[PDB]
Amino acid sequence: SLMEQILSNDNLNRAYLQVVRNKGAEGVDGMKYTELKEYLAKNGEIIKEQLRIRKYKPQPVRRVEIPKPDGGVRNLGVPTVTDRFIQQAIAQVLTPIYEEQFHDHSYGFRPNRCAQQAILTALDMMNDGNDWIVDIDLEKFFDTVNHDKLMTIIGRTIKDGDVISIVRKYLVSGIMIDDEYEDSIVGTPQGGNLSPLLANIMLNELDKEMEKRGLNFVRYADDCIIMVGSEMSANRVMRNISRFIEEKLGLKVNMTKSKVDRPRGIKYLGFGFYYDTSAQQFKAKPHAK
Amino acid sequence: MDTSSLMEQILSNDNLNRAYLQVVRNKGAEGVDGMKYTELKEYLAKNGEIIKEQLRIRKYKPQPVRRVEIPKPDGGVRNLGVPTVTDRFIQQAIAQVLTPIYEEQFHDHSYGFRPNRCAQQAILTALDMMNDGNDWIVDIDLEKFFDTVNHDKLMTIIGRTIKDGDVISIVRKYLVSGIMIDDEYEDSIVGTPQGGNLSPLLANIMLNELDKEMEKRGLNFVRYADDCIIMVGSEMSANRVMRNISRFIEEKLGLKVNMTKSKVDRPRGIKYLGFGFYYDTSAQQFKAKPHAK
Ligand SMILES: [K+]
Ligand SMILES: [K+]
Repeated sequence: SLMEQILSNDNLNRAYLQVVRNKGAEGVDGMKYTELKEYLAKNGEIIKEQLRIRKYKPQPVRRVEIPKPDGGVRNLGVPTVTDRFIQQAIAQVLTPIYEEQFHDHSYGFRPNRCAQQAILTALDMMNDGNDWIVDIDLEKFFDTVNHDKLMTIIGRTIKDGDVISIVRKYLVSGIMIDDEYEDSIVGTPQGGNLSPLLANIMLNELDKEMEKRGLNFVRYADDCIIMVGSEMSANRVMRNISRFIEEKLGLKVNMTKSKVDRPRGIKYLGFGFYYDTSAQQFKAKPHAK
Repeated sequence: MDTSSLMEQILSNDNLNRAYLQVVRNKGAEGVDGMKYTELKEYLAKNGEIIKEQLRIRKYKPQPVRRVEIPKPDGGVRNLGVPTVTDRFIQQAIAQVLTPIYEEQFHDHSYGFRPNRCAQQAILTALDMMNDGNDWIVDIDLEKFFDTVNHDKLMTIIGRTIKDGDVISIVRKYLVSGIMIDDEYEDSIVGTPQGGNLSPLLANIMLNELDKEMEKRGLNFVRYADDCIIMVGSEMSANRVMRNISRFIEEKLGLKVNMTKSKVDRPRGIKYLGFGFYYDTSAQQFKAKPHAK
């Protein structure tokens, strides 16, 4: 089934070209993206054999700390360029499968989708009267997700045990989500060939629960806002959805950072919101950083 | 639909109800007649059939747009041309029929004022081009489209597809009325533009001629309304593209290049759709983020 699709010459050549295009910092092995071509010419068949027999061992991600202007630090986990290549090859096959399942109001790390589309959808909801915002803050997905629960969800769709095996090994390696979009940055995420898709597979369960409740929401990776018509309803939604996230998905809601507010109080994907009194419409613009 | 008999599609109950709903959803400031968007429904109950019949015989008279000055969030003033709500309604009714026709003609690297497209998509496509080595940027600055477009040239282009003379007639009257493009995207703003039910589509119909020419020449570009950047691999090639494409825009489309603001530059010198570009030292890549305003 899927492993041979992932390892096909066609898919691997596409993954190689993408990873070279994406460049990026070296992982723990010190290998630069400019060395991948020659490395694969020598070792590509060995690597394919190891993957086929479940003996390929991903390298741990390299932890990189980047200063944020507000005095915080952004954490990045950089896979080796070989692992970015394999992750890309996996994602190229898994992405079309899951695109058929995903909700139209999920916008993070998906083909032809971006943060601005989430903003515009949320604005339309706000301007329809749903201007009480439920802003649920989750602890970092890959710091808190239970690997068994995630792999079980993935297993509902993906029956190839060889693919299951290697995806689990990448979770263990420390793959994570580059959150630079929170600073309004646009561009290729570092270390994100596969981890954002895996987060979306899990969080698609939240999308389905919110759709079952008839809620108006947008989501970008693990950052969701829900648009509601009244404070009382927003408080109920906050309580019910936070309970679902913790009990069903096994994720962790930071209740202190989560809040109900009006749009002026919301910071989302680098944007803030304001009421344009000429247009008589909420609009959005980059918030101060 | 039949492109020779579109006026009755524009005036159909279904199309007009949709246009009414969208104009009310867009809200907006009043035009020169002082009519609020909440007053449109009662006005159309009395005058809707009158307006339809006037349009059928080319006797409907658009009102001039209202010049409205509003603050920009970060300082300074934005000038808008606000049609009356009746004219926003008719403009929307026309655009609802013309948009699906032209969406099938448009280039995938045109992103301004189109359904499900946005500025960030143009930025992402441009970054991919820059990171593939095309980091000499041709930045042609055009004077405001509706201040400079030749009405006959624009109607000629539209008439290649739209054969309904009654639709041609009303679109031309809307040009004279002063419809324009809300430029708040230049300030990184996301939201409903004012006065833009029809004007941005008309600009895209014209500028689609430029897109086809650039594609014929194999150029890497993105465009958002009348703001286009072209990604080239060398300074020499950029200067050549600048010369050739500026000539095409002025000679074939009749638009106006601003000499002093057009330039060839590297990504760090480009301001586009509210974004600047920078070289991320860790990623060894160009990325974008909002520029200082
Ligand atoms: K949130
Ligand atoms: K330009």
